[PDB]
Amino acid sequence: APIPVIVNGAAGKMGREVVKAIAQAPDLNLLGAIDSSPEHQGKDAGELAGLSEPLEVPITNQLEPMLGYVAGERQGPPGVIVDFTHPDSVYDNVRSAIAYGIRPVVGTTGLSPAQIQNLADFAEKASTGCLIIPNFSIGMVLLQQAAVTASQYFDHVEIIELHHNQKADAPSGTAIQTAELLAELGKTFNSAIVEETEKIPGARGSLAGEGIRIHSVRLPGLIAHQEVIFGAPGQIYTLRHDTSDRACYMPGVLLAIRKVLQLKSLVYGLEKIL
Ligand SMILES: [Mg+2]
Repeated sequence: APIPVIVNGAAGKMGREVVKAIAQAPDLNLLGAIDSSPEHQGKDAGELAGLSEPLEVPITNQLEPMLGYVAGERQGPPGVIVDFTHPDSVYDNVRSAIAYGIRPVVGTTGLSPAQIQNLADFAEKASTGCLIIPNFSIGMVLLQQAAVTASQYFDHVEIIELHHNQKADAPSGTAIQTAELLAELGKTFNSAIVEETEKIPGARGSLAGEGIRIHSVRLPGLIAHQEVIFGAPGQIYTLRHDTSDRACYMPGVLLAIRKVLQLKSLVYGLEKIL
């Protein structure tokens, strides 16, 4: 009895992909594809995202009809909506799904902490599960969980993060998220056993909460990589995540879709279901 899944933002880039992966997944069944683009309207969702025989689903553009349709007891699992929609509409699409009882799986792009607070409230009151997901890559999130665990027994830790050299911001978003997570415990790391001298400014990286250091490397040849290094006497423990090309959200997306069924309220971060 596979899961019935709506994909909002269906004709979009990540959207097209997710449609593809749901087709390949037997325990997941696409009931409906939605997009704003008038140019993509009639087409079949499967065919459109590039595969062989077209499914039986056209790329319509009205949400509630499809929601109501889904929340009509299928006899199988509760229904899921995966959103990949422009920032404008994300809050309202999500809220609209929650209202109908349909579980949202959606990234944080387009959503402010205050809005998430509000969606949290709608979900608790609705007792409808919802996943807000800052990072979709499994490896990153296992790394994050593993680091959080380890931080309770190690007092010393540094983060090294390496990206392609076209990348403007430093440190990256993810290295900082990872630092917040570690620092949420209210434990201070890296307490000095010596007064340091910076012979050259910048050598020790940036300071990011509860004494944690982040170092940022930029070179061509890299894509996205992150390494967390925990130290103790006689001992080093290193968690690394490397990205090979930028289409590895998928297992996370599908994992979100499966795991949200277990939820009666909103959860921030995938590292919490895992
Ligand atoms: Mg980033």
